[PDB]
Amino acid sequence: WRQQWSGPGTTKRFPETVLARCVKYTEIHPEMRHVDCQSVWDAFKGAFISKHPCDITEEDYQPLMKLGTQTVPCNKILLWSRIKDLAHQFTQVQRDMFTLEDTLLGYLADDLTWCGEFATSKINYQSCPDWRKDCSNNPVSVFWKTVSRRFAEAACDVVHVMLDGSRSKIFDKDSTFGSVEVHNLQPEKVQTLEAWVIHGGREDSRDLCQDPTIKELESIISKRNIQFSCKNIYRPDKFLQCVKNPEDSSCTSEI
Ligand SMILES: *[C@H]1O[C@H](COP(=O)(O)OP(=O)(O)OC[C@H]2O[C@@H](n3cnc4c(N)ncnc43)[C@H](O)[C@@H]2O)[C@@H](O)[C@@H]1Cl
Ligand SMILES: [K+]
Repeated sequence: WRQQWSGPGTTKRFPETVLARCVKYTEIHPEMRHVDCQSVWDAFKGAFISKHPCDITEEDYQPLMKLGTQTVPCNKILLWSRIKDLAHQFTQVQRDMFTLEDTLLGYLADDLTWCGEFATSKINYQSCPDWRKDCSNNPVSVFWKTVSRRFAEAACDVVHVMLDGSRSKIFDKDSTFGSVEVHNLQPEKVQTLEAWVIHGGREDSRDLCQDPTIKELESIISKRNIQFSCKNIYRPDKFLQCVKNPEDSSCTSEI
């Protein structure tokens, strides 16, 4: 009966895009220069080619995880939930801190779609499974759960997280951040999780650190024996300007 999936198909020129991103990343990051980008592509394709794209497992991605092993300075991590573009803008100006997309494997996959099919060795450019409409264990969703659990496990000292203060659930306990990332923060390594709650422009300077879902996050973090801190980012434009030039007279010292 199944004639196609509900989601968009594999990114056009996905193979070229993965290989090119690997070459660019290993140029910019001489600490990953040991990587063989063709081997990385072959491991990536091997995770999902010739497999039914609702049957993918974390073990499928183990060859890729091995080749893309990277040590990230554990006290320099910025996590995010539903506000990736501002998190990226932040690490473009605070260049010693890392989101997952600043790691080799996150950089390879960012904003892409991919899948295969059981019958053949071909990449499916026509359609790929949507996580909700078709199946959760799809090539893209399984990749991100695999790599983000390792990223969260590795974080230490003070960990920061950006949250979207415009959403109905500023912290959604069932989001990928709330499931995979929060519950892989290890208390033996992590002292504090500090949330940066980004105002949208319709929160009227309310203190969103008192929001019910932030109180939920505080309780979950407290139960993992980690300290919780929360800061409102009232003006995300001015915040980035001040990260770039900390002496600009528009700067606050709220963060
Ligand atoms: C750990 O959690 C972060 C994302 O958490 P979230 O709360 O924003 O997730 P969600 O909205 O519940 O699910 C989003 C879904 O998107 C996939 N995904 C993650 N990162 C990317 C990038 N960079 N590009 C495209 N798709 C992405 C993933 O399957 C999520 O489940 C996040 O930093 C890691 Cl996953
Ligand atoms: K701790």
